[PDB]
Amino acid sequence: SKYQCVKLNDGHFMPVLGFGTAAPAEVPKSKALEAVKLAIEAGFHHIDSAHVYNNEEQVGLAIRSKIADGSVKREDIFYTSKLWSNSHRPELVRPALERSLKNLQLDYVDLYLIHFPVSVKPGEEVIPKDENGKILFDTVDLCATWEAMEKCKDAGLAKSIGVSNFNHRLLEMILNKPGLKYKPVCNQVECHPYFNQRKLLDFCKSKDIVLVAYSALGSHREEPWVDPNSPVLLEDPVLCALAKKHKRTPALIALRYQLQRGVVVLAKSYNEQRIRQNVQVFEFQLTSEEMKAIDGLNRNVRYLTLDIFAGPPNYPFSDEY
Amino acid sequence: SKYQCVKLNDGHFMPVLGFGTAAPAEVPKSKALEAVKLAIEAGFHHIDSAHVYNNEEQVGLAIRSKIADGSVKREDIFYTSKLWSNSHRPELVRPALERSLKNLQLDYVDLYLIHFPVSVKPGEEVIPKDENGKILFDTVDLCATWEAMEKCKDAGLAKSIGVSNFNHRLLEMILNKPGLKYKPVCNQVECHPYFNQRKLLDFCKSKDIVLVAYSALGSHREEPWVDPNSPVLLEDPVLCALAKKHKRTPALIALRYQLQRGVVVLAKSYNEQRIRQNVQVFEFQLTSEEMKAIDGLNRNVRYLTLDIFAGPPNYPFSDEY
Ligand SMILES: NC(=O)c1ccc[n+]([C@@H]2O[C@H](COP(=O)([O-])OP(=O)(O)OC[C@H]3O[C@@H](n4cnc5c(N)ncnc54)[C@H](OP(=O)(O)O)[C@@H]3O)[C@@H](O)[C@H]2O)c1
Ligand SMILES: NC(=O)c1ccc[n+]([C@@H]2O[C@H](COP(=O)([O-])OP(=O)(O)OC[C@H]3O[C@@H](n4cnc5c(N)ncnc54)[C@H](OP(=O)(O)O)[C@@H]3O)[C@@H](O)[C@H]2O)c1
Ligand SMILES: C[C@]12CC[C@H]3[C@@H](CCC4=CC(=O)CC[C@@]43C)[C@@H]1CC[C@H]2O
Ligand SMILES: C[C@]12CC[C@H]3[C@@H](CCC4=CC(=O)CC[C@@]43C)[C@@H]1CC[C@H]2O
Repeated sequence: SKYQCVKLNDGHFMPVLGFGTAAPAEVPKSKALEAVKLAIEAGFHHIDSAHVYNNEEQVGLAIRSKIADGSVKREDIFYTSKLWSNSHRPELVRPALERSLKNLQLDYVDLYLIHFPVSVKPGEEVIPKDENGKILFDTVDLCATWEAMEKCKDAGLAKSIGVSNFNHRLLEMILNKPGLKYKPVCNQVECHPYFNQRKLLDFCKSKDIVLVAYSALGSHREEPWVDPNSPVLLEDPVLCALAKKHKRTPALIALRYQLQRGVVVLAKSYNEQRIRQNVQVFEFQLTSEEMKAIDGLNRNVRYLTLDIFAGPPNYPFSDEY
Repeated sequence: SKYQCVKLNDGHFMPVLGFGTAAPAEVPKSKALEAVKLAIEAGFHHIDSAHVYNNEEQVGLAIRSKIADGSVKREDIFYTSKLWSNSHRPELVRPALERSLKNLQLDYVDLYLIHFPVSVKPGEEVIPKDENGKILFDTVDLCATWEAMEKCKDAGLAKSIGVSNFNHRLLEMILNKPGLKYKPVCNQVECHPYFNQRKLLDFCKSKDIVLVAYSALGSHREEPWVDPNSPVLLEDPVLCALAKKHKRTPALIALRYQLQRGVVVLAKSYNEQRIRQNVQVFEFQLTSEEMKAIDGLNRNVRYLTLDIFAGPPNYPFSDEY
């Protein structure tokens, strides 16, 4: 019942290694169920999902099954969900959380995040478009969205609340909000050796906000969300060399890198072998020279731009950080 | 319930912040009984002692007391004891552990360490001396001592075993020992901003050995163990400046420093105020720049030379590291 975790700025604890559940559309949802169960069996205690992934029914079932058969206790599973952009309006935040909880059949989520800062029109469609294919953007004061999130925490529906894909300006906007009750516990953003977020990371550290890295292994590289011409992280010569030296894998080196720099890292895999392999990140350590070697791979390569949401002022990736 | 721990190379888990129990000779033993109780209440889950500290009876009482009134469970207390140098002989190791356990009235210790690599003559006196006032050293093959330690772990008397005050050469001696069954899980050594052990730390990381830092706050400065004219760590301008900005203390900066470089840190305090303060190490973080600033304080200042044990082949502090 023991594993590595970090204390959040709201007193709760977050397991430093999380399991990602997002998969491509061409992948059946039944795969999420089997994958999450194998992840729990392997030793993952942190599970990351979201309403927009359209898999919470399956992920929730995996969790309930592992709890129901004695494999794990609810307090030993840290589950994260995310508020999708079609529910940024204050009065729609709690209903969105409650909808996810119903799909999951869980009483609460350990963490609820604002998934993306750009808002879209209310409704069932996650990406609402008009008759001419234009995304239907909505104007919403995120500070108001946050107050609705804070209320979800006070209601016990979400143990901790945080954000995702927020930049320096957006975080400051929340942190400088008059009457702020709860700082976000984290900022889940893309982070790997080719885009190490050094600057944003230091900022988060200075405010005791945990940076949670997604696409830590180089992302799924699926179109039209990621450009195929982008470099392949796991094929990097330095990572391959270090892997050989430590008798590990490029993926493990990339994951250990994050843990040693203070980042909570996610890792998605639907392959039984690789799922069990990623938990090996707690079996070795990198020296200072090796960590510096990895820092040197940084090359401003952002795999997930989500530019279909570019235009509105809240688009997060235009600023330096 | 939950707290920050690191996975050891034998599968067990060690809390990253430990409470030191060594106190000056001119300090009643009852002070340890009270201190440990407060440390446990403050949130310490890792307690560090040793046979040579002559306080295990009290430390044990404090622990069993907190377990008695339900303040904590045995499994949520990581207790460390150390084999003193008068019991390095193979046939004396288990008896020494059993003696510590009897004083503690505990069934097992979570960690048992070889306290210091230089051996002295068997007997009740911990620092036996001859007529001319010289220490009565003994000669013992540390590999034999280690094999005895391994048997203590297999017997269940110690969950994990490690070493303390070992240098590079001595660690390799154990790591390269024929028939090795268990690597040491840690090497507890002096470590702080004025002597950051970067080289030894990296070596340990390369072998997945956790470095545990003692005198992480500049030591007790008690003579004749420590030179009174030595620099005062907690009065360092950089640490003081960083402490001012973060609204903390120089001690907290020095402790946080260790946690972020992958070091498990000990903190001794018999003062209820400073005890509760040290636990605050989990409330903030240091940026890359602040860490670099602390790395710059390194100045080869070793407080505990234990030069009285100099001479034998195993004296550890003569080598570069
Ligand atoms: N909040 C956000 O905006 C956001 C955005 C993107 C992702 N995320 C979260 O982050 C999670 C992970 O990110 P991601 O989906 O971009 O992918 P990722 O973790 O970077 O991994 C990408 C690929 O790595 C492979 N892989 C996993 N372990 C491996 C190993 N040991 N060796 C070699 N390849 C390995 C996987 O393939 P196999 O499955 O075939 O093993 C997977 O397709 C997601 O599932 C989601 O929960 C959040
Ligand atoms: N294995 C070995 O060879 C070895 C050697 C030495 C020590 N150790 C272990 O390491 C533990 C700690 O090391 P240490 O005794 O050298 O001392 P330390 O932890 O470096 O601290 C030295 C002094 O710091 C003071 N202090 C504690 N917290 C403070 C705070 N927040 N602000 C200001 N001052 C503070 C304490 O005074 P107050 O008590 O008055 O608060 C104490 O006398 C020992 O008790 C022992 O368990 C192991
Ligand atoms: C890529 C990411 C996960 C996959 C989704 C995407 C938003 C649009 C989408 C709509 C869907 O119906 C399926 C999933 C997805 C393609 C998300 C933006 C942030 C990240 O979590
Ligand atoms: C300084 C240190 C802790 C205090 C002890 C010392 C060895 C001699 C001693 C004998 C005693 O009866 C009291 C404690 C102490 C003074 C230890 C050597 C390594 C370190 O743990």
